[PDB]
Parts: sequence; C-alpha cells; structure tokens
Amino acid sequence: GSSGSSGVSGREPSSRIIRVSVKTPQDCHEFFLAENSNVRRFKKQISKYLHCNADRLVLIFTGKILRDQDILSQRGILDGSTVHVVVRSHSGPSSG
Repeated sequence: GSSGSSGVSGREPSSRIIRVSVKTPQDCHEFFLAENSNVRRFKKQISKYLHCNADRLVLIFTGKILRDQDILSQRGILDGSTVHVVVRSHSGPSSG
C-alpha cells in the first residue's frame, strides 16, 4: 500500500569539493559538495538544509536548468560558481 525510504548521503570528502554559491529566493548561501556530484546529489544537499524535497528541487546553473543525470563540472559548474535553487510546489503547504 505505502512505502518509505531513509538514509544519509555523506560519508567523506572523496572527490574535489567546490564552493557553489546557492541563490535562494530571499538570501544567499554557499554549498560545498563534490564537484563531480550529479545534479541530483547536489540537490539532495539542498533538501538536507532547505529541508525541502529533492523531488521538487530544480538545479539551475547560469539560468539553464540541469538534469539529475548531469554532473556539475561536466555542465560547467566550477569552483566559485552560482547556482539558483528552487522548491517547486503544486499542491500547497498543508496536506502531505
């Protein structure tokens, strides 16, 4: 009928971490994650802090939306880059 899923992504800094400036609709924050971390991973990092859902998070670097199936560097996201964060919502705050 129903299902769940738990876990904590983050064991140790293996790949070269980079400083990605996360731009939020209010303030600005800086995140440090593996530069070779698929868009997804990077998102999760946000879902961790933002405390939102990575399923509603969207990666936007330079204005162009990326795909969880896309790496940062590969995309262009380098050290000291700015990425816009989003928290899509199509339902409401309550209920869920």
